[PDB]
Amino acid sequence: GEEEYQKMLENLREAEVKKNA
Repeated sequence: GEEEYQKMLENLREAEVKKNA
């Protein structure tokens, strides 16, 4: 669960970067 949440978080907070990408 923790692993699934972390690996998903690295992509969630990154999902915002799409604009700045």
